[PDB]
Amino acid sequence: KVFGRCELAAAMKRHGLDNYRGYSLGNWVCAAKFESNFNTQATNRNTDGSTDYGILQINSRWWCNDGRTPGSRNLCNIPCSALLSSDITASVNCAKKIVSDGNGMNAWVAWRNRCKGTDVQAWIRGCRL
Repeated sequence: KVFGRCELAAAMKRHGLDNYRGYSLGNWVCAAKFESNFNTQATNRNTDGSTDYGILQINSRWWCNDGRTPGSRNLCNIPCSALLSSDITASVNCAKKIVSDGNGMNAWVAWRNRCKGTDVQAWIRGCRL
């Protein structure tokens, strides 16, 4: 599924991400934009043998089981395939754990490079939330 911008913002707000750990909704929409371009099916294989899955590009070394990543630890207790769903619930629930893991949103490389320190409120422009 490819979400519209405001569509995703409303879904993220429904799932409690607005101001979660002090990160405004715009931060989360910006992260998704540059991690996956709002595509739930996005996947990216890393050189280290892990893969990043779904709308928030969650990594298979630590967070989900894809059964092909050496030394993996499945800390969200889900198959990585669950992160490729149309429903963002599993991704959001796992993202709440990640953002609490001692690095804030710096866990998402694209957020750090393209969102951090910017006017992220622009990402919810036009949205009726």
